[PDB]
Amino acid sequence: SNDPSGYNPAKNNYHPVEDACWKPGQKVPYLAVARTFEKIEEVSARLRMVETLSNLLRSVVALSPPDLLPVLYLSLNHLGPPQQGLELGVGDGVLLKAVAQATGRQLESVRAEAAEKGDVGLVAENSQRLMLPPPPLTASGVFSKFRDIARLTGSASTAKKIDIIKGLFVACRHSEARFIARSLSGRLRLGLAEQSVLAALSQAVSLTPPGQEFPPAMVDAGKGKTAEARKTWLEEQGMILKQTFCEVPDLDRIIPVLLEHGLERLPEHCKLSPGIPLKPMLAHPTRGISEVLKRFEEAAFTCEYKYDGQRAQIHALEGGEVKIFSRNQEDNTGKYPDIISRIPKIKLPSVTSFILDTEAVAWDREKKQIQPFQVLTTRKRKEVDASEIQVQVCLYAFDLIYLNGESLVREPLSRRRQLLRENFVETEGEFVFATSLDTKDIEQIAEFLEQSVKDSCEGLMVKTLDVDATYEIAKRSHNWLKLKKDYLDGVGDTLDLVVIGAYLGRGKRAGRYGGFLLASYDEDSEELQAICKLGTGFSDEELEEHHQSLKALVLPSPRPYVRIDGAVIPDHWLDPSAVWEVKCADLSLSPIYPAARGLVDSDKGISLRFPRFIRVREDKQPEQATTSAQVACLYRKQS
DNA sequence: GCTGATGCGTC
DNA sequence: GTCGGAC
DNA sequence: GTCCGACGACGCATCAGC
Ligand SMILES: *OP(=O)(O)OC[C@H]1O[C@@H](n2cnc3c(N)ncnc32)[C@H](O)[C@@H]1O
Ligand SMILES: [Mg+2]
Repeated sequence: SNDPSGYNPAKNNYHPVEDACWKPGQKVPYLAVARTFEKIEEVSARLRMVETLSNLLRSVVALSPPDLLPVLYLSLNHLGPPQQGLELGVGDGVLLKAVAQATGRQLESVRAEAAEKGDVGLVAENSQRLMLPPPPLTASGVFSKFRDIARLTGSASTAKKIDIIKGLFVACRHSEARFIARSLSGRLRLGLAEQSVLAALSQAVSLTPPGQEFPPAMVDAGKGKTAEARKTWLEEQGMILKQTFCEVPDLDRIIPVLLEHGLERLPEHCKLSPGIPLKPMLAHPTRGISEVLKRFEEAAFTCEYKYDGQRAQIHALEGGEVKIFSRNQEDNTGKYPDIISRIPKIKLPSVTSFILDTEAVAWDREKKQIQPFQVLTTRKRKEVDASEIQVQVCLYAFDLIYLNGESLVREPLSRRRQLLRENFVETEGEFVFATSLDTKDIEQIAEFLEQSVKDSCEGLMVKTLDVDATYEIAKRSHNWLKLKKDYLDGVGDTLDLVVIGAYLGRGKRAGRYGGFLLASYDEDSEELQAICKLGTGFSDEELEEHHQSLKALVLPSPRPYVRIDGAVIPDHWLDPSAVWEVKCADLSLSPIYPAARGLVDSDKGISLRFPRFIRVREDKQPEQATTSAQVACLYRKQS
């Protein structure tokens, strides 16, 4: 067969057998994957990306089915099922050390180029071999080497990781090192992620079904259909995969089934079950009540307090075992021994199994009061012993996904909410149903929004009760709406802050500034104090304007009246002059930023939660910026 | 062991 | 988490 | 709307230099 360096999964009339660059039953070469990533990287149309990846996957299914699973994980840049918690434990620092060693270059040269180009991969492949090349990299080989890195732990493990990473680079050719480096830095940058990979996979197994005797008699099913019939058929097949995956987002479970039994029978084998994390329902932001009403204008809906904690998806298995997962399917069971011990107390005796959607919120037992998110994050994370817990939590339950052996994902929220209230028991400061309001009246919603904040919440979640009110993520992942005071114009906490530094952009921001350092004005000491960084809220056009206008203000050394304490040192110091209007959701007590240090806390300054750029204040000099005393005042009225 | 840095998670 | 670009 | 990847604060757990 042809050399993988000429593989072209973007060609017209791609034939899964004739246009593959490996022989049947052979390991998929990693360069075939890298070539597919190149062709994905080169386009902006996502559906073209899907087709290109689909072509590779069709060849994998037709020629080397054992390599489908590693190829898929490589395309997602995942190490495996998220609940198993494999982590590379490799930062850009370590990665740049491996690159500098492999390329025979000095480290600072490598670091400077990586900062300039905003991509470690561009440094790895653009940099006299006394040794003949090692065996070519394979898709399954590379994937297992990533997992080897992830399993290395303990003192001296970074040295062993560098050894593995160097061995990969020495074996790379053409564009492989580019995507090895990008995978290790956690920034594959394809423009193609989970939904595109699902679409490519369902299309692949539909056009080129697995399990065929080789050579496969059916390599492009549905070519003879009308465009509309073909499109409808692929959507239906796509929905089978998506709905299975949202209930069982674990390719270790789905792929063996898919290859052995096929896509049509997949839902019979992979089913939602307690102990298997599933995808949570998400929410779209809204600009105000009017947008909520428009989006739900044909459906009765309920409003619920949006509690400020961490999502906890609680699984009670038949027999008594309890599992708790985060919103990203991480295993949090070892984090909440206290919650596990109180499960028997939240449910009626008749409840044998369930899956609950809850928010875990820090709770002050002496004051009987919700505590801020920053208190909740001080809980320990791994293998916590119940007696050691110092920050108690209260569960605010808002949905019920599974009850007594029966999935409720296809039931309307009216029924799910009714079953939650009927089968579970509230205990103040331990397990409580989310406060809710059923109405369409603007004024009642506005007052309820105001009350939620008074009762220590972020705002409101809005959910339809009967129309399109299911828990089917595959039909719409953002089926709920969120309404926060800081989404409203002319409302929320707005600050005028001084730009004192800029950071070189990465990825989509390469070649300009991707972020900025902002500061408030400390009247008392006559100093500007870093308060937060800022990297969102500007259009691409606005960001070009900033790059041009700020370029003229770059300083070699920091000004003596600018204090940053623990903040990341800017790549470019800027003459303090530009004043920007900046919005945030809350002010936080910061362990690094000096703004307003000593005005609220002896040792801590203040930063901004969810800061975003709004507009330039061309009418403002730096002396007219928000003062540090004003920052302290804003923080204090948060209560 | 001591110290500071930092990867990855939560939002 | 927020946000804007591509479709 | 959907999908994606730029970017934010911040804290536990754990890394290396010494
Ligand atoms: O900001 P966001 O899109 O992540 O908001 C969604 C998150 O909000 C939390 N939350 C708190 N209270 C609720 C209720 N009542 N219903 C749904 N979600 C709620 C969740 O943790 C969710 O991830
Ligand atoms: Mg993880």
